[PDB]
Amino acid sequence: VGSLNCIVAVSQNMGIGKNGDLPWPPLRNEFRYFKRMTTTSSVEGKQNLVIMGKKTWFSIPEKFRPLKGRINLVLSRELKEPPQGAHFLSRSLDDALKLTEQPELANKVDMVWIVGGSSVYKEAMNHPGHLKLFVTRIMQDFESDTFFPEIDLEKYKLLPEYPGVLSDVQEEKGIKYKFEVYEKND
Ligand SMILES: COc1cc(Cc2cnc(N)nc2N)cc(OC)c1OC
Ligand SMILES: COc1cc(Cc2cnc(N)nc2N)cc(OC)c1OC
Repeated sequence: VGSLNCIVAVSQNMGIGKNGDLPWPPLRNEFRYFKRMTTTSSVEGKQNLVIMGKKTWFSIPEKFRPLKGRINLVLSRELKEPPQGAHFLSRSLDDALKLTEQPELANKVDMVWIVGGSSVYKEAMNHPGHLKLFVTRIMQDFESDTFFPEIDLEKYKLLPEYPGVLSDVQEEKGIKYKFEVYEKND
């Protein structure tokens, strides 16, 4: 199995959702970046795995569920089988990463992308090991009810650039944003 990553878009007041919807108007090119990063696999004959909580799965419009060309795993203790359209279910992030060693996935999965929600990001960000965070900074405040956890800059280093990631300021629908990549190894 390859690298462990989180990917998120976040407003200036740390918002990542409002009642299960985007806090901001849809940004087409920002979503195209999410699809490219999460879908593109370095290794022949493997796909990347996306891991998400239950409320993040059901936030996705039905037409975009499952994320095509990626293996889709949902975290839940209440569900007893994967939701309609999903491929795998685990009770926790720790269990999911353990599954990734088992015979039905060990040779199938390249990179692992954690796509939400807040408590799933917090557990991944606070566990030891090598982890990257791909953070889109949406450069204004938007009303939110769910937030990204604190990034401890002691341990996460902001990289000076990264291949396939634009380093300058972007703008769609009058909203400025920029892409960043953070790396820890502890
Ligand atoms: C959980 O699935 C998706 C989540 C998002 C939100 C999102 C949007 N942008 C970035 N950089 N990260 C994110 N996590 C965007 C997506 O597609 C554009 C998803 O596929 C359906
Ligand atoms: C999956 O890509 C997403 C797109 C949108 C806005 C949106 C965009 N297009 C359509 N057809 N329906 C929508 N609700 C909203 C989303 O979440 C609320 C998405 O998932 C993160």
